[PDB]
Amino acid sequence: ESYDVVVVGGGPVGLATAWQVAERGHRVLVLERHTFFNENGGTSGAERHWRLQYTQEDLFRLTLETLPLWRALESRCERRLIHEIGSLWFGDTDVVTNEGQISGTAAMMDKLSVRYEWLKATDIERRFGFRGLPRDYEGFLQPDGGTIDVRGTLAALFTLAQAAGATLRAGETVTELVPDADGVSVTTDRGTYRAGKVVLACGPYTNDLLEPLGARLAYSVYEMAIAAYRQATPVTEAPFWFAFQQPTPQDTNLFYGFGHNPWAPGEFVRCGPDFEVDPLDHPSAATGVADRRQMDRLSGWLRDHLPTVDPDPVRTSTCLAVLPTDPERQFFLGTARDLMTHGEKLVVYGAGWAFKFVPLFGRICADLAVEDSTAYDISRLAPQS
Ligand SMILES: *Cc1cc2c(cc1C)nc1c(=O)[nH]c(=O)nc-1n2C[C@H](O)[C@H](O)[C@H](O)COP(=O)(O)OP(=O)(O)OC[C@H]1O[C@@H](n2cnc3c(N)ncnc32)[C@H](O)[C@@H]1O
Ligand SMILES: O=C(O)c1ccccn1
Ligand code: NA
Repeated sequence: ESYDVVVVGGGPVGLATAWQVAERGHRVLVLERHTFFNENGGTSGAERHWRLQYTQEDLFRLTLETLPLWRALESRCERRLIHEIGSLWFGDTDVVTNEGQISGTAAMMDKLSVRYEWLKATDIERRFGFRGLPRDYEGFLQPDGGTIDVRGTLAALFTLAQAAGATLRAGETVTELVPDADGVSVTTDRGTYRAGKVVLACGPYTNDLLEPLGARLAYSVYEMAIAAYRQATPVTEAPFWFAFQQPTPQDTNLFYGFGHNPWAPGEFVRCGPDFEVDPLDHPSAATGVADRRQMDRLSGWLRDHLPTVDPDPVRTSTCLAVLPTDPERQFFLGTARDLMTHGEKLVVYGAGWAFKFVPLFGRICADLAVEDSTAYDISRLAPQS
């Protein structure tokens, strides 16, 4: 068979891309090795954080440009997907993390006229229920950030893509890509295809298809523990939070919580460590069982520092984080033009904290696949070998 665009991967980025390509009238196929809506990749769990604020100006401009794309998606599917519970960042204000740097981000919020409330340790403890914070911990609340309904977003994208004519095929694994001057040959475990262009939206598996073409992107894959905790004390404010700390010799020493869940039964909140440790050689090494040390660290930090939750988790899971190895890079998004001959026929989304960007990155991957250019400024994000 032949298509204008073949999308490898049916996670949120692949689905958003297919929606955008199909609604523009092009023939698109999505190939997903497992099932749509699976929780074995980078998109597990119910919640992700929406935030405006970024340490990097170009990415901050992109969140501001993505907000209307979320509102458009919400209107198309008749479901609110972002719930503005707040974005709370606190801790050591100078440490640089994969989340950003507090001090630099506050200066960027000042620059871009984005509102926030600055908080001292006593204010954080009083308002949000944290305890035992070091006296020099400080940060801010950005009240327009909040929580994204992951499963609602996926269902919306699936529905929109299919309604627009995309072919969504699960249980099929892409095993080889060979771009040439005339298009791209796609081989799977079930057959072969020709494509005008291919979009790689395959999460941690990107390098499997790039390495036979002589390319490899510099990302690391981490099997991160996520766990659900019962809210023990009712609270007035329950934002997303992220604790910025200096690393320890053993781990990155960062913790977060997705905050109040406005659509779910009960009163459970998800928290996790954000640890850049024990990168997987290959995603096939994932166990799908929350790492014991990560869980001891997470529950132990919550036990002391967020006693509004019961620190004995009611459920645990994993999620695969895919992050640039270079801390100066946040995302890989672009074509493979610089990576291989005929690489412009491969559009790649390759690493980062991207759920907040799903409507944007789908639109950009569609732009690159069908119009060979995008209006958005993503120069810095271009793929890195
Ligand atoms: C894991 C994680 C991520 C995360 C986060 C916290 C954790 C612990 N918090 C975030 C947040 O608060 N805000 C945010 O903006 N992002 C956050 N993230 C990141 C986000 O979850 C991921 O960036 C995003 O969900 C990734 O989506 P993407 O569509 O890129 O990737 P995926 O869900 O892994 O899907 C890829 C699919 O491809 C299929 N696959 C893989 N190989 C093949 C081949 N060869 N053939 C066919 N299909 C293939 C996979 O099965 C998968 O479904
Ligand atoms: O992008 C974010 O804001 C994010 C990423 C990882 C963990 C929590 N939040
Ligand atoms: Na509830």
